[PDB]
Amino acid sequence: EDPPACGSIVPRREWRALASECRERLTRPVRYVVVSHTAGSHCDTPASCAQQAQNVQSYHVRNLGWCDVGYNFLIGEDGLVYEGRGWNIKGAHAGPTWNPISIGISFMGNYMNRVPPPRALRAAQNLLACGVALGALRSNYEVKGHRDVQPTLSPGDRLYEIIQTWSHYRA
Amino acid sequence: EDPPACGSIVPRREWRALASECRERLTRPVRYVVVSHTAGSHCDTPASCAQQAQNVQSYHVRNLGWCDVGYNFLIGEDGLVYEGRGWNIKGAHAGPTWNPISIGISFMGNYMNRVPPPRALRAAQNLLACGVALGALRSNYEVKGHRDVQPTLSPGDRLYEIIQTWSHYRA
Amino acid sequence: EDPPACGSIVPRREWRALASECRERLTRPVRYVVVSHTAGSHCDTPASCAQQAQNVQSYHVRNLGWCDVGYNFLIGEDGLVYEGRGWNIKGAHAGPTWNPISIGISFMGNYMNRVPPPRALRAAQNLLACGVALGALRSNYEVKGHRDVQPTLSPGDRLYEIIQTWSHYRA
Amino acid sequence: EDPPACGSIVPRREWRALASECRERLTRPVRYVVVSHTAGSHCDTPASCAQQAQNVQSYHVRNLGWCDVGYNFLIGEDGLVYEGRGWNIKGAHAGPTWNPISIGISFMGNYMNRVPPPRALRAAQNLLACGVALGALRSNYEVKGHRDVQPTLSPGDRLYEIIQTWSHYRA
Repeated sequence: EDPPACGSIVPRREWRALASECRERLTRPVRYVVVSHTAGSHCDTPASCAQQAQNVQSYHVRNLGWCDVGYNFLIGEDGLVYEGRGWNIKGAHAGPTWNPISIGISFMGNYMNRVPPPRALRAAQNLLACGVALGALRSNYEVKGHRDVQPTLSPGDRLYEIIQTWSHYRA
Repeated sequence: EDPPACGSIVPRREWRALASECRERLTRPVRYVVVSHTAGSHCDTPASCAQQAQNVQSYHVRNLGWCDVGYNFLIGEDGLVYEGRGWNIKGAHAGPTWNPISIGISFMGNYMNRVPPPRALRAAQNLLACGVALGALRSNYEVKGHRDVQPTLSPGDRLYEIIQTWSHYRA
Repeated sequence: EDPPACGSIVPRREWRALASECRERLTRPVRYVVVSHTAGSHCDTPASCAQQAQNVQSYHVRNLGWCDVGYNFLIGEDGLVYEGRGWNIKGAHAGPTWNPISIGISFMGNYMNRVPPPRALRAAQNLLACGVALGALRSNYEVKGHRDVQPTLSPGDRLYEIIQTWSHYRA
Repeated sequence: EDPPACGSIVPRREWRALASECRERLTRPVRYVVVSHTAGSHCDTPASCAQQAQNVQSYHVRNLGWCDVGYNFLIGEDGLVYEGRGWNIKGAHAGPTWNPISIGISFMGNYMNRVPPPRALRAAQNLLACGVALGALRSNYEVKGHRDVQPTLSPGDRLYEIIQTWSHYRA
């Protein structure tokens, strides 16, 4: 089996992440990717973004009692991918119907009136292409916006427009 | 346009780079990758690193006279790769013996008494692997240290020690 | 609110199918029905027709990597109806435009030089009445030929001839 | 060596095509090429083919109400390449997933039990060289059978067996 030095993700340890108690796997290859946002403080530095991730995982563990941060991955306006649950474990990011079959990634911000910087869309887009290459994702994987699978605004109105334009995007 | 660009590289125009005037082309697949260190000021933020890449090109274009920034790629401590001359255009980073057979990648800063963060060591690593997929780099690519090819202290005592522990590092 | 009862359909489990990974839904009542043929070999027994169904689903999920068999239902020469993606989940049988607004039933076999046996027709025709009886289909639904909506020989010459004589068919 | 380097193609005006109303463009260099086969009747005189290609266009534009013939290029047995949607306009020949990332070439006629003549095959392979040479095709582009991305017999058993021998074919 083949494993291609792919991507650059800030590992848990690095953004100071807690230990995951999360133990439910996803069958490879996941067919869906659901893009969302934290609707909270946005960070533009590697340091402040590490903090932002820590803040999201915290609010998810200490307050929602989830086994870990909800998302499989997080994306910084700093232009970095943040390791959340990962490619192999189940996320708690979008309904029991969708969590067992999708990869949830969410830009750390509020994109109702703002747009994620170009560097962050590249992070995301690559993080994804990786997954395919790594075989975690199907090559014909489908990208959906949070609001396409739950009654919400996530991934924010502006980011949502942006992801419509993606080739792997399915309504 | 697809997705972006493996290695999530920051395009020239994104760091407000003056257009290159370079024409000499590299004969891919390239064999060498010469790691250096700008020798100048170090930045730790996307914004502060675009200003730094823009600064180096300056010295290379306005002052030294070259058609563009020396190195093919610059790596920021912001953990983001900045595209200089890219994968095809010959570099002006490691002399006339080496410039036509290697990718010159420079770390933004003086790595004599400190070392670049993992986030950049990561970014760099990816870049090379992304280079292989692109076919610009022959996968049995050897990685040399600036000081290994031309009398100089670059890429810094403490950076240089790291480079040697790289699987593809040779001398 | 009735109950008709007209589901003389072989359930996925009976023809032992892989689980559908498809989740996209058709709004009911659906207005159009598109008849296609598998173009494949023909089966004339619940035992083979069950095999056939496994195989068709197999060609779509394994070699094409599709969420699940393309059709919503499949007619066999065994005179039975096999449940494809059913009445509610949108199929992948007639392209981007008709898929979201039509049920696609498909005959298992190749009708360029054959007509499906009377019972295959009966199974089909009644299947629709059934779909109108539950309200899946609109009481005044229009029937198209696979080749009528997209370039193909489907549903085969002889069978095409027949469905044009059909009541609900439309130019 | 020298741009055109290639292409002996019958333009539209020549075979009297209708004006293309299509606008959705393709991104070069294109990575994939899907090989199809009209499956209708075959030709073999610049006159019978110029006629042939037109019937086909008519059909896709009239009966299915499209912008312009589905294919990008059609291959006659006269040994000529009839210009379809071209190298830059997205085709309508392989489903939502591959149309915007592939170029569709179709052999005029049905090749299930028969194979196109030496010349037919040269025109097409030549056409592909042409494509790479003009930068319309990624240099190490891949070739897919139609039945390899869509549920179909296209491009016939014999033609398929043949394209499965090519240097650019991928499972």
